[PDB]
Amino acid sequence: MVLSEGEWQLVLHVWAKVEADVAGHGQDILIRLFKSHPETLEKFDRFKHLKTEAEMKASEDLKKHGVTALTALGAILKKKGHHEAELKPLAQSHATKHKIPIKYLEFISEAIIHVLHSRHPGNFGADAQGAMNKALELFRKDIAAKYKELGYQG
Ligand code: HEM
Repeated sequence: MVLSEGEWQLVLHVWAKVEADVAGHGQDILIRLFKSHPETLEKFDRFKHLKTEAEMKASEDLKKHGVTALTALGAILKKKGHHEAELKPLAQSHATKHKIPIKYLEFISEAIIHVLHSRHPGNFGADAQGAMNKALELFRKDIAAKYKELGYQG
């Protein structure tokens, strides 16, 4: 798929807001993910033991990782589709070392879209949400093709 420049602008306009507080957005997103789809939490051996949302909130490690994850996503979105180099090391660790099914990357995409909608309603109307969704579908499609080249999905 190919996003137009107008779609990329909408995606990079709300991302610039996210970057004013990367650690807070990373927290919100991972928690949303773990509350919604608790099975995803089992993939994290470092966090697995967290029992409540108050425990998740207070985990410094969880917050640091959310910054790591968002920063990597942010560097991929700023490429505007030319992200093959960035995608390689990420598809290799998630498919071979962590073992994250595509289905889970759909669950976090939903969590990202939920959180941006809540925090940024003015910069995340229907057209901007459709453009972010398009950018994440692209990301998933490219990641899934890489998984297949690496021997993991399908
Ligand atoms: C927006 C998509 C995602 C991005 C950009 C992302 C990015 C990253 C980055 C940059 C790291 C550290 C370096 C490495 O291990 O590759 C990481 C580690 C990890 N990721 Fe992701 N990830 C994504 C989705 C997920 C999902 C959906 C799951 C699981 C349900 C997952 C599970 C993990 C685990 C288990 C680690 C290791 C955590 C620790 O260090 O122990 N990731 N991810």
